[PDB]
Amino acid sequence: GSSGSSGMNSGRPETMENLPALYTIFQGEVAMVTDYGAFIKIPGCRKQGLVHRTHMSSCRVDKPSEIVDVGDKVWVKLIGREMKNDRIKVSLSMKVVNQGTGKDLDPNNVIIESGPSSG
Repeated sequence: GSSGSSGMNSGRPETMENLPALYTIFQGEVAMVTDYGAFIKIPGCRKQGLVHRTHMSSCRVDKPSEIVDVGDKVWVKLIGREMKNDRIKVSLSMKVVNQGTGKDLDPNNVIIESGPSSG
């Protein structure tokens, strides 16, 4: 059989570190829709993340306010989480996460990084 530990710490309280880990995949619902992205609510958290229009959809995005709507549940993956004593910023992506199963589509996490490219 496979030798290895499964779990030692069961159940977790509500601490400042409620948000998911980096590059973590989860299912959330849209709470706000903007022409520059949409806000998603994470299950078992305190803060919400924003999904830029560029990430809202891989292909060209002209009207992100038509792609999603408050009440719709979709799969998102954390691309960048920053917590400051002055403010907390959370960035989520969808163009790198499926909508039928929620499986990771970009296990590389290179696109999320502002890199050089053609056209």
